[PDB]
Amino acid sequence: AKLVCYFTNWAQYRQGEARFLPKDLDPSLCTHLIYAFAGMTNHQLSTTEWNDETLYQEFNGLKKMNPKLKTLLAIGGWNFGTQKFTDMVATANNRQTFVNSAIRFLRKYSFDGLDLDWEYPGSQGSPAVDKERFTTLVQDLANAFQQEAQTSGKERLLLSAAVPAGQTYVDAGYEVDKIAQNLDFVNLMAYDFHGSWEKVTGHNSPLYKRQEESGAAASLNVDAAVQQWLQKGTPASKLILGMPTYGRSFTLASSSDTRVGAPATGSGTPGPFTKEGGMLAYYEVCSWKGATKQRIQDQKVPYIFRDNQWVGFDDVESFKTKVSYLKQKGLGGAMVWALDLDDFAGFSCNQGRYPLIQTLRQELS
Ligand SMILES: CC(=O)N[C@@H]1[C@@H](O)[C@H](O[C@@H]2O[C@H](CO)[C@@H](O)[C@H](O)[C@H]2NC(C)=O)[C@@H](CO)O[C@H]1O
Repeated sequence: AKLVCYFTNWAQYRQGEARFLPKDLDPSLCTHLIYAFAGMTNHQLSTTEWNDETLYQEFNGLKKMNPKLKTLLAIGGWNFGTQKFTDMVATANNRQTFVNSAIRFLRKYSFDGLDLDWEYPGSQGSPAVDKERFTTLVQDLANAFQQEAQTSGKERLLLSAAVPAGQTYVDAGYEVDKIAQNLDFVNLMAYDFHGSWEKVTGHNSPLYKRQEESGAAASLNVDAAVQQWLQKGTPASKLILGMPTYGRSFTLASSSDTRVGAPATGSGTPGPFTKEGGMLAYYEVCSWKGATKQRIQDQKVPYIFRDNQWVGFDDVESFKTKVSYLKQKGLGGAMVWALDLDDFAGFSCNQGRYPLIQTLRQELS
């Protein structure tokens, strides 16, 4: 099976021990390492950090310690927006500029493939035509990669994309049917289903729906998302179940009511290391003294709370489960976001190195 794990640029800036660099990457923990992120400048693939070139060298260097390992460069993300994307795909001449810069950029730093993270084709201010163009981008990259390998005699570069679990976004700009055939594999980011952007407490990545929960909110869970993509026409072998190594927090209305789906005034206060409201890294979560861990029967997932803070995350057991669901449905493997967010150096969870992801590696084989 495949174990796809994301590495992020900005992790290098975390203070204290939370600092993450390639040096902290275990070359054997995952089957595929993905670098987040790479930008675009003049329809061309280009770095985004002052020391990306040195990092690209380290990241891909791991392959000397494990030749079986595969690395891919990811372009986009949430903050990337859609402007630069929609532009690049509008005209075949700018599109071809990209396809070519891709092939050169990747071959220059030793990347085995490229991960497309357009969020999202035909959404967030993206013409409903981009849905079609995205397919064209996928097909173009696909052909170029197929051609290049034949004339260069090197291992064909890989092409994957990070797709959404959001019913809307899905039907909004993804020709599942078609793209699924030009992508080596599909990373379903089955997380962020619920968040501080809802005035009522919810869980980040829920496996199934709550017994007392329906309507459109019945789609907001892993299973639903997973069954969706499979039906739309994605062979399961090419479907990678993404899993979060972070959780989502809410500042409760009153420490009196902590019912999953309780009134929340807003996002949980920010963590000491990640420093972002409504978001907590696993290693920060398990740092809660006198917390109150709990589980959601319906949707096999925990969540702790202390006073007015309520954070829904995944722990070792919730990962064991999901890996199990994964296998059950016959999926191609698991995908994890993100490396730097697990307790990568066992400095606060008291569970060793990469607690969450190691559980994945174990169960997967
Ligand atoms: C492929 C993927 O997971 N894409 C999304 C991620 O980019 C996103 O991570 C968030 O990225 C922002 C910049 O792109 C960061 O500022 C932000 O801190 C970071 N948040 C987290 C929790 O890593 C994740 C998270 O929601 O969602 C993906 O859809």
